[PDB]
Amino acid sequence: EVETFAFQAEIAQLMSLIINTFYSNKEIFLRELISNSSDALDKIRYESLTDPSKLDSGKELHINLIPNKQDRTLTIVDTGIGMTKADLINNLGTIAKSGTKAFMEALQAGADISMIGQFGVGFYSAYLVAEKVTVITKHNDDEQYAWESSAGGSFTVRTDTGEPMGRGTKVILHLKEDQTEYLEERRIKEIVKKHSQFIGYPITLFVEK
Ligand SMILES: CC(C)c1cc(-c2n[nH]c(=O)n2-c2ccc3c(ccn3C)c2)c(O)cc1O
Repeated sequence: EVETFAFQAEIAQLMSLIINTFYSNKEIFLRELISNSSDALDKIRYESLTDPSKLDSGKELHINLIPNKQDRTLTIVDTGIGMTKADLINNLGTIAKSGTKAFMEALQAGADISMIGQFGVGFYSAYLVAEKVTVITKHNDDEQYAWESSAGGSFTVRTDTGEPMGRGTKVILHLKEDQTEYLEERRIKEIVKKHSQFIGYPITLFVEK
């Protein structure tokens, strides 16, 4: 059972601009996703302070990076708070808590898209490098769900029949054919060192066999 949704107009416009831009500094997508993971880890850590049982679904707070040359995918996995079905639809489908309109105004005025995270929409920088993004998520209070979009104005959500996660979020970037450099461990390592060295949660790069 698959449900289809439309992006809010402003989000569709943002995705269109990102998807199509010749913006060369594409490596920033990774720090944005890592930053989101860190934020979600902050969220579960915070809740756990007053309700320890929230970590029954897993005590480890970490971020894993998983390149897959065979599938041409780069996966970012965290054990953060995850998202309920409602959270998932709202966070990805709407302006939600972000400064999306101010960002679009700033872009029109010639701002650098590296500022995207400052406007609370860093996730969409994934489309600099990905033709399709899948987001699998598990929150303590809901089932495991899979969100996906290849842009073009719509996304889908379905209950995930994949491998169960205890709790957290997995972002699967289905890379553009010209963007396979982000499957190279040496490339990933350097991007993490440049832009994510002061994230306090452990970030582990899984080197391909
Ligand atoms: C949005 C992307 C897909 C994403 C989300 C979560 C997630 N799991 N539980 C959460 O609350 N978040 C989260 C974190 C940050 C966010 C939002 C919304 C706006 N910002 C800035 C949501 C994640 O762990 C990794 C990710 O890449």
